[PDB]
Amino acid sequence: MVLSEGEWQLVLHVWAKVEADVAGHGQDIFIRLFKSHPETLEKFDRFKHLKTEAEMKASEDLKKHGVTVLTALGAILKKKGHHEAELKPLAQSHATKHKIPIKYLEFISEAIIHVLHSRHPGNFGADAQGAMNKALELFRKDIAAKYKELGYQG
Ligand code: HEM
Repeated sequence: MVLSEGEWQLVLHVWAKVEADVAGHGQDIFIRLFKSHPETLEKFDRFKHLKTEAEMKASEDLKKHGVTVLTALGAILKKKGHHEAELKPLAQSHATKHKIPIKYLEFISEAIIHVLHSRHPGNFGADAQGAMNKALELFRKDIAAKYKELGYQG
């Protein structure tokens, strides 16, 4: 799949808002993920003891993790589809060290979309949401392809 320039512009316009508070958006997204799909929490040795939303909000390590994750994702989005080199180390650690199934990348995609919809309604109407969905689908398809090359394709 291929996004048009106009679709990329919608994606990077709302992402520019996210980047005004990377740490805050990172927290909301991981809390949404962990609350909606608790099984995902089990993949994180560092966080799986966290029992409540309050504990998650107070965790300094989870906040730092969320910043690392959104920073990596933002670098990929700003490539506008030319992201082969960025995806390679990411695919390798998630396939063979962390062991993250493609299904869980769909779950975090839904969490990102929910949080942008809640925080940026004026910059995230239906066309912008359609464009971000397409960007994230592109990301997932290209990581699934690398997963297969690396021997996991989980
Ligand atoms: C937008 C999707 C994602 C991005 C951009 C992303 C990015 C990252 C980055 C950059 C790191 C640190 C370096 C590394 O180990 O490669 C990381 C670590 C990790 N990722 Fe993700 N990731 C994503 C989705 C997920 C999902 C959905 C899960 C699990 C449900 C996951 C589980 C992990 C784990 C277990 C670590 C190690 C954390 C630690 O103990 O320090 N990732 N991820």
